[PDB]
Amino acid sequence: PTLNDRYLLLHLLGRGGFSEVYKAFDLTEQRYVAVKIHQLNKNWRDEKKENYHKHACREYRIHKELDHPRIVKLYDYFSLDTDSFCTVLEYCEGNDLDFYLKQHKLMSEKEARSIIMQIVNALKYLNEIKPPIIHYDLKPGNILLVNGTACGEIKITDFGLSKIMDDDSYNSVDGMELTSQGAGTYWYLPPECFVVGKEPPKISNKVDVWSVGVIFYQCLYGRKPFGHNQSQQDILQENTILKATEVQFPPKPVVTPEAKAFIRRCLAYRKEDRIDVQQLACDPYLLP
Ligand SMILES: Nc1ncnc2c1ncn2[C@@H]1O[C@H](COP(=O)(O)OP(=O)(O)OP(O)(O)=S)[C@@H](O)[C@H]1O
Repeated sequence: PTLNDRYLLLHLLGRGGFSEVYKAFDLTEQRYVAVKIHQLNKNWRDEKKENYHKHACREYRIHKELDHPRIVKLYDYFSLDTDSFCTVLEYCEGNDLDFYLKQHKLMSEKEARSIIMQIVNALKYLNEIKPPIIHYDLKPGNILLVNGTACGEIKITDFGLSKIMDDDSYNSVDGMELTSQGAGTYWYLPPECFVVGKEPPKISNKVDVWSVGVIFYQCLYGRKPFGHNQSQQDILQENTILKATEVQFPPKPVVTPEAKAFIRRCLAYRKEDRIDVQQLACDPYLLP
């Protein structure tokens, strides 16, 4: 059942919110790929059609140019009718870290560290690239365990909320104005992102550092460090992330105090006290 004159569709892999993902065989390259067929809507008409389209096309143009083994590769885009289009991706086996933590609750430190070093290498690449990127949505749902194991390989994905640190937007003194305040998953976002006032927050790649701290903590203890049993609307109501001034560690399971010291470096409340991605990428804890 072939698409774009190459793209022979084999079977379903999964469903997104408004998409279906098929395993396909790329007849020209002669490799297996994932075709994600985006299907909207017939009754959103006009306004919500085009800003869903440009959100998708924006993500596509960021993600297309990324070439690194710890980031899922994006091969192609093409439209079908007016109300649907496809993106074509590197075919990845296994499930994601969110699913893994549902089955197995937590993991070992050696395993949790194995994942974090890999994530950090992706972040180092995103901060070496042609205008640097903040991957604003780092979370277990966007970390694929491609070998089906925690000790094995991982890759990151989903640049829908990702901010571009170009010269118009960003400088190293101030950082960049937060574009779309309220977006993203609040457990993995830092305190500065929740301040509401006259002017929007100023952010940098230090929001990804906070995410890494939270994700690592979650892998070790099987619980999130802030707002564990709280919805998104609860987090905002209670300002639980603005109160996240000191991170506590349950006595079980045992983690090294070097691991705990690493988490405190990543989860520094005040962004000026927090290490940036460059400094995270040469953190002593992560040295082989
Ligand atoms: N590169 C890939 N390789 C294999 N399977 C994939 C790949 N990308 C997506 N899938 C499958 O598609 C399912 C959901 O697609 P995702 O795009 O990850 O979800 P989503 O972000 O909610 O989708 P939206 O809402 O349309 S952006 C996953 O559970 C996978 O099984």
